[PDB]
Amino acid sequence: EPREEAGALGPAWDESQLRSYSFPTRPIPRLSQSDPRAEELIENEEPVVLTDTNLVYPALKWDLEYLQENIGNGDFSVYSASTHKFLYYDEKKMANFQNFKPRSNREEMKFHEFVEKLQDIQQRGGEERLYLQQTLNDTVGRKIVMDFLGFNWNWINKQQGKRGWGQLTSNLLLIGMEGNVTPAHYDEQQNFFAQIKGYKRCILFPPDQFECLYPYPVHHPCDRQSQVDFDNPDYERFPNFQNVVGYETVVGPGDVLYIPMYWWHHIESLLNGGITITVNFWYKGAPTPKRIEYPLKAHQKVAIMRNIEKMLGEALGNPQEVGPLLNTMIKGRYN
Amino acid sequence: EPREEAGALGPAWDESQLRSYSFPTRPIPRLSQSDPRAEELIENEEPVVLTDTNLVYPALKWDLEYLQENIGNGDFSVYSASTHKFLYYDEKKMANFQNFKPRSNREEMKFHEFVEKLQDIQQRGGEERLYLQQTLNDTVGRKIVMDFLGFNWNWINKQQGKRGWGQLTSNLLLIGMEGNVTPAHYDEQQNFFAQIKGYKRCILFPPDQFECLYPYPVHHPCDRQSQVDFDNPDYERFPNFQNVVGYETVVGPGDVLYIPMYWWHHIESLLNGGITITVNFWYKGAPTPKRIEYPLKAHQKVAIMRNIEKMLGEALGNPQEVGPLLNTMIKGRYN
Ligand SMILES: CC1(C)c2ccccc2-c2ccc(C[C@@H](CC(=O)O)C(=O)C(=O)O)cc21
Ligand SMILES: CC1(C)c2ccccc2-c2ccc(C[C@@H](CC(=O)O)C(=O)C(=O)O)cc21
Ligand SMILES: [Zn+2]
Ligand SMILES: [Zn+2]
Repeated sequence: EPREEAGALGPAWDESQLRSYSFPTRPIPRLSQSDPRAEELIENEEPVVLTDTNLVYPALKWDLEYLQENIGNGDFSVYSASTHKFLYYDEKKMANFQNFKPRSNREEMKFHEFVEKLQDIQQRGGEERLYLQQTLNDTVGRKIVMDFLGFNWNWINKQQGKRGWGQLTSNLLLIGMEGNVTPAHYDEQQNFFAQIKGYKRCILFPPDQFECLYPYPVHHPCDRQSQVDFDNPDYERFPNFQNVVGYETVVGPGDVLYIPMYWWHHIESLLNGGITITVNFWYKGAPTPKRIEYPLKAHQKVAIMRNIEKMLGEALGNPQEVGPLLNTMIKGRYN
Repeated sequence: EPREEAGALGPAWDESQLRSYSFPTRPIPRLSQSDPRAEELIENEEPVVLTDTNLVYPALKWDLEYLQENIGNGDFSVYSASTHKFLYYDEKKMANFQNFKPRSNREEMKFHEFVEKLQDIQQRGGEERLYLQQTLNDTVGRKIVMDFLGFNWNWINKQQGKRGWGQLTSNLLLIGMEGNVTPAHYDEQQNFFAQIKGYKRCILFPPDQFECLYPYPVHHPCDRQSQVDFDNPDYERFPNFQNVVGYETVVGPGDVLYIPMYWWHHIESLLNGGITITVNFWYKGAPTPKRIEYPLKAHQKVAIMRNIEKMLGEALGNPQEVGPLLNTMIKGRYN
């Protein structure tokens, strides 16, 4: 259920702001960073929402006015879409599938241009949607650097150490419009997902639900995304989607969501909730141990499947032949 | 059609001695070793029957009386079966499938015992069937060694050289009863199949008909055999068997059939034709070239499929999990 804001300011959000879907869910635990149950969840690679990390405390004052003034004159990737679904695709793989036309057009622009185009849309009541997704880098201004340095690196660096993770790969600045949806997908990195402004509903699925979520081929641009349209699921093509069960939560300013590697996540900015701001923290997973302990984890089997698809594409000399060979291998033999 | 014996002795065989099957065939060419068309077939890894190699000329005098006297007192593997089908299975893999019970019982015995048990069956008109399949080795007697040395090693060694093949892996002595059938299977070696006594009908299928012949899993004891019962094909499980087309021939004394590596072959001793004797010559294929030339050959794709199945069994730690993972990989993704 919804949490209540301090000072009797009422519920920060209500259930009417959540999109409706076909599957059940149960809540992700919301715990204190000091709660040993939280440490045991992270250690066991299960999601948890940490409510008191102060991980991005200096950034909670961030809004568009503050950011436009201080974030500098770097280039910012901005994605557009006529729909509320922003497809998570890979431009590098778009050669393999010359018949895929993305619905999200990316445009590189300056931050003040992003704010203006967002203003124009609001002014003219248009229905276009935007989502800024830019990797924080050196070009940012001095006041943003100060805020960045003020993150709780003591806490997150200890986590990185305790879990044997690799190095911090990148920090994404995410600014979206209300109602924006990032479709279900999984990442090959560990993620601390730090909510700054507004509210995002996060629906996670464990890696062992690979069978119910039907990812695109590895060589397809939408690799690691679910093929299932959550708003109109085609149960004839994706029958096991009727067996999916999610882990759900709404994160607001100050919350940090641990999204374990290989865990599917569907992320939506709440309807009529205003703009949302998030910074995430991606870390390479711990290295694979020398002695493999059976039985394998679900995510290890996903890695095996990915590697098979990759090698088959290399050996055949064409990713388009992967599908035909795999069917040849199974039809009448393993089915 | 049937060939005619020299001296007006009539047709060596007639069509009534061939079992009836559901698929069409076209004949394998029967050519002289000196015919350049024969060399081009072998070079292109296509089957050909060579009629004048004299490859096993000294062995054409062989019969059970001569062999029992001179072949020595070694052990000979003899397979039995209540049916005319002798299943080509692997005892080493029988651990993976503890629910597979072979129909062919192997018994190790001396050659005179093989002849006697064959005599008893004939005497009592029983319906049991036998097939002797023993790798020629050192234990053979002096007169058989003399015959072996008298093979045409000049010709076959030149073939081995011209084709870049590896070394001769083994020579099998095959003695079967009329009507015996070795079900369709492929071998991972090059084979010169030298017919000595009696007549065998050989039905070959190219490697690109993998889809129509449904081999067992690689880890199954009957690896490399077709799952399809040629006498009663289950078209519901094996629908593409209705598209199979074979290459057919009957080899008699003096003929040599080149069975190229990875080519399926179904081999049957002719009905009411008496006992059959064959010696085959297995060679390791030429090494895979350093620069792979695309498009791949059909047999290279078969090798890829075999390797995928093998690696999946090793990685998962159990060959029984191969099937489930492959289905998970394809369902709703590549089909
Ligand atoms: C939707 C978008 C802007 C996008 C478009 C095109 C290519 C890639 C991406 C991409 C990658 C990550 C995110 C952040 C977050 C989802 C969220 O919060 O919306 C998430 O999935 C994660 O932290 O792992 C968002 C995006
Ligand atoms: C049927 C039999 C006796 C068998 C039983 C159990 C395990 C293995 C084998 C095996 C292997 C080879 C052959 C010879 C030939 C077929 C033929 O002429 O009958 C052939 O397939 C080939 O030369 O490649 C025959 C057999
Ligand atoms: Zn993600
Ligand atoms: Zn064979």
